[PDB]
Amino acid sequence: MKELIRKLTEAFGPSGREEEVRSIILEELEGHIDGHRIDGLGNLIVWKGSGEKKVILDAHIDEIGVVVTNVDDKGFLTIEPVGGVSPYMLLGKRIRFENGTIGVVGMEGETTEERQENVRKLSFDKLFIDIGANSREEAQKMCPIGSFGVYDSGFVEVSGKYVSKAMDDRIGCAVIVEVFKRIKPAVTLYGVFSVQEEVGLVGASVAGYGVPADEAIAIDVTDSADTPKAIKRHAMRLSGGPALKVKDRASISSKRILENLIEIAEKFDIKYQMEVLTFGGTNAMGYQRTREGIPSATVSIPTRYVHSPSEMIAPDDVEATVDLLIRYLGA
Amino acid sequence: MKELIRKLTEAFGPSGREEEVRSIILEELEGHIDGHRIDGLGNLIVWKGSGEKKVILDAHIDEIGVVVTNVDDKGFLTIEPVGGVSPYMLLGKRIRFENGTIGVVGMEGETTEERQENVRKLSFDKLFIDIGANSREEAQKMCPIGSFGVYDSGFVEVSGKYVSKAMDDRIGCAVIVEVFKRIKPAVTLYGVFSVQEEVGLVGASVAGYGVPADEAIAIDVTDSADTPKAIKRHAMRLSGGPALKVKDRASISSKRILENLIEIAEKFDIKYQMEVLTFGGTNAMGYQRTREGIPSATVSIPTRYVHSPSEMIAPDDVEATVDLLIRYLGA
Amino acid sequence: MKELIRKLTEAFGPSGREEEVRSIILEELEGHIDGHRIDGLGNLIVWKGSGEKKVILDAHIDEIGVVVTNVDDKGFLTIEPVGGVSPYMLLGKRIRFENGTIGVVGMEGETTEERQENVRKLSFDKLFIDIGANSREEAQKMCPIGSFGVYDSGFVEVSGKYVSKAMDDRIGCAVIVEVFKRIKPAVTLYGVFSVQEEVGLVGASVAGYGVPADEAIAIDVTDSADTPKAIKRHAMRLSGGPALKVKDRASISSKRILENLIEIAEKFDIKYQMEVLTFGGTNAMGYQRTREGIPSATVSIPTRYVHSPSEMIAPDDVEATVDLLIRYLGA
Ligand SMILES: [Co+2]
Ligand SMILES: [Co+2]
Ligand SMILES: [Co+2]
Ligand SMILES: [O-]
Ligand SMILES: [Zn+2]
Ligand SMILES: [Zn+2]
Ligand SMILES: [Zn+2]
Repeated sequence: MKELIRKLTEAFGPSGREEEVRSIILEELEGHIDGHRIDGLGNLIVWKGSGEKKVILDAHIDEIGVVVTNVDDKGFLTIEPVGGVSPYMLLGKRIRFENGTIGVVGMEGETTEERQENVRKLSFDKLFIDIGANSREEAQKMCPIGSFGVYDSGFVEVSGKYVSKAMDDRIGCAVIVEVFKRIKPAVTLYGVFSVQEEVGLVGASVAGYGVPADEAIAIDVTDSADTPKAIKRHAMRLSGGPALKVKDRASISSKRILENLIEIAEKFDIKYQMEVLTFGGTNAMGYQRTREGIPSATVSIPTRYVHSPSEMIAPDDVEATVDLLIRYLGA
Repeated sequence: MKELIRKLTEAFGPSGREEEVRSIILEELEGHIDGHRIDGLGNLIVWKGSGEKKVILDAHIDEIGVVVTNVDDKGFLTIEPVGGVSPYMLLGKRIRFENGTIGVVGMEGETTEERQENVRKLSFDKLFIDIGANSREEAQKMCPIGSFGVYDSGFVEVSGKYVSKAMDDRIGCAVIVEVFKRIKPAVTLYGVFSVQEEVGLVGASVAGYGVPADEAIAIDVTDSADTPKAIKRHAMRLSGGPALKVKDRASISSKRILENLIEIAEKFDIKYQMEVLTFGGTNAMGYQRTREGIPSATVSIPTRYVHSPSEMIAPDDVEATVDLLIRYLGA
Repeated sequence: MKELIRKLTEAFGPSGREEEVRSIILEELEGHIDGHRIDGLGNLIVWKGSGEKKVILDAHIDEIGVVVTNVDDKGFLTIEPVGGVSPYMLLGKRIRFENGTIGVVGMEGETTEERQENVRKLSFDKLFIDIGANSREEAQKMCPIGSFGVYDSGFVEVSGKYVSKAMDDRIGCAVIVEVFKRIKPAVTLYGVFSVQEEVGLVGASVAGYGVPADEAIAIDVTDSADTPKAIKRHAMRLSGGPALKVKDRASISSKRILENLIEIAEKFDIKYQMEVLTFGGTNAMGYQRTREGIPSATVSIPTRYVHSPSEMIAPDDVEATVDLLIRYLGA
């Protein structure tokens, strides 16, 4: 699963421009699905099996990123975040744009005091991107207004942990791909690789409309609060297993689905942990609100450094999540 | 109505765990409804009558509460709010958990100065719950992560006012139950006792999907701004009658429905008042946004001390609201 | 001892209005004392035994509470604390008055911003009580200026701990009652159930005047600093035994009395702990200052959440305190 995670996390797919990730997922799934379709927003919907119970597994294919909002007379670019990227994570960083351009992020400040003030209350209004242009006309040919970019950052193994950009949520995508590669479903299994989660759960608010699901399980990251002075009210930690989300700020998981998964994990000796997240949301909200309501839950991968260019997971948690879903859904 | 209000407000039903309330409502409605169903999120839908016009009356069955998010080595619990609970309403209060456990809420602060600082900017990060455990393992067996709780508070009559927890929205549940118990409907009357209003209108955003309603009327509490130095821009007061909601922050009521109700009130000499609420929302928003749009309004019970353990209503307003709905919807 | 603690902690007795508590104590002591008197301030003084050494055991019968200071045109009350009640412990709470009236505590604030300002610097000037009255005349008939109240809160066992209002100092009263029920005194034992400790040690500043005591031991609560981020400079804890008070802000205990009790505890294998308290005072100061000076000490019950409606003690500490006093004073 290491090379699948490397390929998915390094692929380009900020919210709204997820094509490249979608096509990689399809190539990994061919031979392991019975059919697929792509809807009008770009959600990829795959299926395997013909059981009477119908289940969605959802992971989002978009990552946070930036979009160019303006260009000045010297060729520098101004940007707007795409999803929840902190300007502090961009200082001194490089951005890779959809067309392959690399840009360097710099900060304004006409005096040393101004620079101190700006970093104290950093905002995207004080950042700019340098793509090497020498004029506005040159920059507009290179990377015009509306161009999307992501962190220029890739995958590395760090003493047994995996680190990359976009673990949120290419790690959930990898989980679902591996489930389809291995499972003999007892259900009709739908895999939804949904768009634009980071800008408001857009894809998953419609992807279930045309899927006759009885249940929906979102796979996403959660806060691994096991670093120095981490968030004290979060219990989730690396190597504690899949985290069964009781609640975050966007949904309360179905009690029945959580109980089913707890029963599966205890029966098959899969380590797991319970999750309450005090901020944030996942695509389970979109399925709950679809049509007459699809009962939904989230199973989370504990992740350190979420929304940074160096998100970190423990591979044993990812393998245990795959095992849990196969045991819950497979024949 | 008094014993119905006592039973409903004292029942256990924080958002996501409303089963106890749903079951009491079904028992009270036996002999007064033509049929019912429970959907996949837990919304209870009941119906009576067969008229051409189809009307939903909605009340939410959830109350605000707390959920356990972590446990420390000495057996103390940390919590997260479920809905809009202020940490100031929890200090020195007791919490009743689903499994019957009682816990005492305490506040951190290693010096007298830290305690003063903490109460000035109180947050859930500075609260803990003591359930009498002496270790992490004892507490995990007693009240683990993901356990839900509500105020340990019950019903009392205060010189002719009624005071309890969860008037929001067990008083609206009581209104609708009493309408079904009394009414000979001229409409097809659907009663929706919906889940998870306090965590984002979840239940009512789907309960209408499978109900062919021409109108929906939510019954919920509103701010009785008749206490000392109450919110000056709110006009609503106890004993002013049902409050007809023109607007709050989640919906504008249908003008036609409001006009219909005003006509009924004037024809039958029912006291009523108009409402504009400068914060907050109700399930009318969910029905308005269902399918091609269900025209919706809210009729509110004036309530003092909303989201405290001592919410207060005037029984005459409750009786007038029942009268208004029976006159509007009955033969 | 459980039912005695339940009855004493639930009884009504704010400072100045302790009659009901005094009457319960006198009834419990019937058959176990040789005589008693009630002095002009209301202190109850009892005695048993005939030995040469005369020892006072003191506990105060008052608890903190509130008193009505004014009534407005709409029947709402304003209050003043009786003793050290924090306004933060009153928000959303109910008050039980001497005549049985229940009132609900609310807070002023004409805008959402004013409400936020008010809770950041809460004072009794921003609180009011609602007793259900609709006019000043009605409220003055129900609960006029000068009416006293206490928390509407009662006793509950929480996994082997006892929780109630007024552990301070009904637990000390229970200790001394149980000593008198069991002891065969080697001293002449005087029991003083003093009034008005919480408003300045008033009762115990005079109850010793007419008692020819050689020693005085006050029994009162102290801070059990074993909760999350408790007061770091307090060592006392639940289940560490009676706490022998070296000093607090009102007195330094007699070194000879503390040494006597330590010798007893070691001889009879009774668990105990030493106390230094960085704020607060007890009735030991009143006996120390009586006439030519009565050597005095305090033995404290570790208590969590002091001056809240949910004070918490460990029953084993209370039993050990009774044992200690019987071994020290009895045949
Ligand atoms: Co994200
Ligand atoms: Co509410
Ligand atoms: Co005190
Ligand atoms: O996310
Ligand atoms: Zn995500
Ligand atoms: Zn409500
Ligand atoms: Zn005391």
